[PDB]
Amino acid sequence: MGRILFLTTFMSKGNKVVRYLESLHHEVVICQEKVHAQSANLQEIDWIVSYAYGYILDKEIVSRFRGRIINLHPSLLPWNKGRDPVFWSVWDETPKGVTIHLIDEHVDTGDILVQEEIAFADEDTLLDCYNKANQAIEELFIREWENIVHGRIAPYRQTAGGTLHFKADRDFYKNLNMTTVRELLALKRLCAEPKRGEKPIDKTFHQLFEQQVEMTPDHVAVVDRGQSLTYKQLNERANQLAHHLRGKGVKPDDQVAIMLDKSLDMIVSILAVMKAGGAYVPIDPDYPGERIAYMLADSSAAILLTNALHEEKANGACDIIDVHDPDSYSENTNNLPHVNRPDDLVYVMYTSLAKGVMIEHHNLVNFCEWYRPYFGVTPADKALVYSSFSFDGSALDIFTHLLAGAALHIVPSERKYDLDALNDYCNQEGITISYLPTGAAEQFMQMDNQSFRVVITGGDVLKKIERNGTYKLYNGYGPTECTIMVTMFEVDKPYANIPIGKPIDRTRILILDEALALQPIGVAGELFIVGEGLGRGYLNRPELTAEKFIVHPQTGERMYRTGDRARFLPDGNIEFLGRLDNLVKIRGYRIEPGEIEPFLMNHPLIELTTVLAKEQADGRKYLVGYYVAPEEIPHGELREWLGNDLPDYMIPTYFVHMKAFPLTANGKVDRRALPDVQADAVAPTDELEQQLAQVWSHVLGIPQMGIDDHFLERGGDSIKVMQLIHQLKNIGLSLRYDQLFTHPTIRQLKRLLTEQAAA
Repeated sequence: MGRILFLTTFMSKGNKVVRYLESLHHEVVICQEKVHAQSANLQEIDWIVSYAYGYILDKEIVSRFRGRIINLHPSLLPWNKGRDPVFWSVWDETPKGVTIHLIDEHVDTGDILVQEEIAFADEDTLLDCYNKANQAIEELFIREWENIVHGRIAPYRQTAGGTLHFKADRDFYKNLNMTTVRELLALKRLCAEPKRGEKPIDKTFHQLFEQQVEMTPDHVAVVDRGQSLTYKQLNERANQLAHHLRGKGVKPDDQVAIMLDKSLDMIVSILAVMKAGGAYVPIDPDYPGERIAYMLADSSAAILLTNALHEEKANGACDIIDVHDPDSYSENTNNLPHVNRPDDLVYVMYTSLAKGVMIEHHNLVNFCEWYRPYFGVTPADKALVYSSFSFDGSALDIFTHLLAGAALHIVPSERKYDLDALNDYCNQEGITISYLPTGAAEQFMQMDNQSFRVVITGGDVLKKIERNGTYKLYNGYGPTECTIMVTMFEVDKPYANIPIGKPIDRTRILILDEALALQPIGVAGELFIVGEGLGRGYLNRPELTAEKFIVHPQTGERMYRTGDRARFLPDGNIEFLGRLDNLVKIRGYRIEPGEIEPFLMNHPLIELTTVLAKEQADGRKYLVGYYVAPEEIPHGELREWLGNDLPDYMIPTYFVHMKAFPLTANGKVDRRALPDVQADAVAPTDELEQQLAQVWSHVLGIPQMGIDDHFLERGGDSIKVMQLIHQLKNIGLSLRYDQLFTHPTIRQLKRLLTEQAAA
């Protein structure tokens, strides 16, 4: 009848389309590369049919063949023009369908021959969508082809609007497409960009404070022992001092060092530094003289607010303002003229090699403003200033409760470590809410308390949730870099791994793979913080800042690299599991012991596990799983147990039973005191996985296939997982595409295949 050029780079040469056309006695030339006018394929060609063709036709060709170039595009064509139409159809939540259409000079903007709505299920995977759509448009082709050849169809222009995507746009999401529609959209709801309508934070802290002074001026602000300052009193005093400070040349972004013990003077000083226009640098006087000299040196601070007591610890490093000298205090009690922007520094705190972290006003403001309503903080509340001067926990303590008009209580040294006496003080003063570091918290749970409405903990891994009090318990999480905590969770029931929860106002958290691409929900990956909490970075360490605070390759958003491992739960709450990915690997494999410990722990008989890597004295390391238990558990059983969730190379080669773990006084178990193991010290075991080793080797092109070896750390991909299953189905037993992403190693796949057809 007539000669047909079939243009495709993705679809096979055995398509239903091609075969139907041949069934009609058409000679079908198949071309998967870009052609020019001179090309031999273009000789004697009546109709050109393009299906998932990766190239653009030269305008010459499109004009000479005008009216006769048909394209099959799996989407409501106005929608999802360009690359990956089905994927973007699911992600952007556009209308669904398939369109057969004329080709014009632009990308899928030609007039529509025949169009048909399609529907996807919540439980279908993205691959399912892809295939169903291809199927539907092929069937559509077959139905309407005759009415296309006889030109008896009216092509109508496309509806205005629609969307266009390019080749690179799907990069960020390259891992998602074995994911389900439901799961994908959930990942969208969690991780996608913030909704329109928002505006930058326009306030500085001392603004919100002074406002809160005017609203509640007579109410107590901060209490130390018996003595108190009302919000008006505190504000006035801090204003006097601040007038003196700004009078000494303190400007926006200027560092001002404060070295004092927990007191009213400390609050006075912090607020004074703020009001005078600077950022404050907290120095604990109980630090070694060395770290003190260093904090003073690294800091550009020219002024030091301090006691006559701790004066000399400075060694004359800077100008000293004594908080006990009346001359340090101006007569003026009025608010100073505002010189500040929310992007000015509010404080610099050091972490420990010790880095000075620069936090801005809008960071703090975001945190306070999320804190007050979330915990329902009213002036009825009373809070503890517990955490050290130089930790961000102090920032939470002071600032979150000042702006809600609450009452700060200073903790004295004696009460601080005696949690029994501090409990007593809390019950006598009726302290409603506070933040205790993990382990301090756990201890307070022992003390019978009826003073707290809410306690908040984080900074170390919470494990004990049992408590004598009637109060709600919260586990939060967040680096000093992103201004205190970027997540919070309400602990309702016990957990083996207590989740860290959901993000706060104006902060998103992204679970990423090593390549900085999104992970599907439930799949572990590094935790990246995006949003309002991200600070300015480390002081005088611009390269280190450049390493930690990154500009996303695909996205271009400023994000923080925590170095923490974490994953999303189905209910959205974030779960913490380890750090970097280091300490040591094993046998050529990147391994985290932390990743293994929980899978070990849910074994009904063991209550505590830690796993370590030890040296064979050959220079490299092997894996030892340490477990506390009633009695020794047989190695085979543990190997199988871990084997159900983990890849074999993660399964430790050793498993020590102990009746009890040795403990350091501070922290839980000591590693140095822990026993050590030793050994002088793989191909497919059975012939089933040895026969699928062949199909792996043939899909991806590897010489040798191991039992532990992954499918995806070799560069397996959507196409190759498919090629795997498609090829295996007709030379062997079929598999499901989910099974391969859940059980991606060789022997895991084997465990399936063996327990699959046999049951």
